[PDB]
Amino acid sequence: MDFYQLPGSPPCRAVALTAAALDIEMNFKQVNLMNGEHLKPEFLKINPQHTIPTIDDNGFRLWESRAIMTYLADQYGKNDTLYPKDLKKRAIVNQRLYFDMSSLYKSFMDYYYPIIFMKAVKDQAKYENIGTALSFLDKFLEGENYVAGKNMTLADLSIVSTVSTLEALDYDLSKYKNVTRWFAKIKPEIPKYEEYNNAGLKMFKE
Amino acid sequence: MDFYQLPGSPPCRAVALTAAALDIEMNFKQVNLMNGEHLKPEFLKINPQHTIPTIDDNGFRLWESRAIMTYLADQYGKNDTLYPKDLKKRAIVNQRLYFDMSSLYKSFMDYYYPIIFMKAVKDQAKYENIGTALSFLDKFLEGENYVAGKNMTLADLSIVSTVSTLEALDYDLSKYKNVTRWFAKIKPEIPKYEEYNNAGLKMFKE
Repeated sequence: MDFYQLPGSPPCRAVALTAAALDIEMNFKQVNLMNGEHLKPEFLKINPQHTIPTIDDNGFRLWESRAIMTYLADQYGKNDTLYPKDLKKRAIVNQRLYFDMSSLYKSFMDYYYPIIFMKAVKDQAKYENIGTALSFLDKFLEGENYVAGKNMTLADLSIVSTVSTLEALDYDLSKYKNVTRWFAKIKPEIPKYEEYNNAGLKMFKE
Repeated sequence: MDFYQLPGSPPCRAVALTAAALDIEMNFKQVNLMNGEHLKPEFLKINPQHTIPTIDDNGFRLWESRAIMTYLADQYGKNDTLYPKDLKKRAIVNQRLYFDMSSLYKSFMDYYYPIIFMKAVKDQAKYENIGTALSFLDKFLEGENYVAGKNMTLADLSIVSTVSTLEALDYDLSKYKNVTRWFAKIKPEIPKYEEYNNAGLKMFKE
């Protein structure tokens, strides 16, 4: 399996953490210079034509991180708990994955992408949208050990890829007491969290 | 099964079309006056506390239209084709569902919600985002009968709930030749399309 990725990208780290939690080896490919000038057409035809992350699983090309995550869980997961077969439990994981995309990651990108990439001036309205998303996450976690069920699921892995980036960027999570409790308890439970998520945060800590 | 819905809402119609395609009866509930003054607390406690659509399936509460759709397909679908069990085919349906949410429906709402609801002035930048999303959809449909596989799937039903709304609002689809071909061929194949989608477009045609 080839894994086209950027180490700092939260969705890439979400997929990397999923592969680690499933004990899946992937051949990591770095898509840094894929937009640089003078790359051969033969090299361009191998590049993912859509978004990063993309996997190539024996010819099966798949983009969209959360679709990759549920594909890996079912195709390669030994047990149930990361993406339960039970339809009600699975539905809640799916629900939380849509929330992760449309609220949490969206708010992260809306605020930090203009700043980090374009060196733009902070948008206070977009900044508050992070807190709005985090307030929803905090409510999901009230009285819960995990974000979408009684065990760690794919939704924990996808959400942690963004929440850990927020903390790496000095966003204070303390007032989201359930988010803080969950984030502290989840990191030691995530296989190879340091290798496949924390290490890729370095660009943000800088 | 109770179905908390608004007839004009594309995500509500996507769920309604899914239930029809699966031959699922639902008890439709209209959430019109749920924000009106002087509704009893006993009535408010039954109201969905999150977003519309919401189903209540024998006590199991589920919001997020695309999570509802995949839940209904697996829990109540007699056959495979609407949401194939095959993991690669299922992954592509899931991928297209995320696209539907994050590009197609997002672009529809960004442009039409301020206009329709707040009577706001048109945003030309947001208008062009619809064409951008439709251009991606048109590419997915190149050489294809359906948006996410060799048969009609949940992704066709979710996407048609927004594409049909665009046409009802006099958005011209002709230049998206694959979207136009797909839209024309899909409507006669969708069970009870008239009852559960076309009828709810009336507010937009007006």
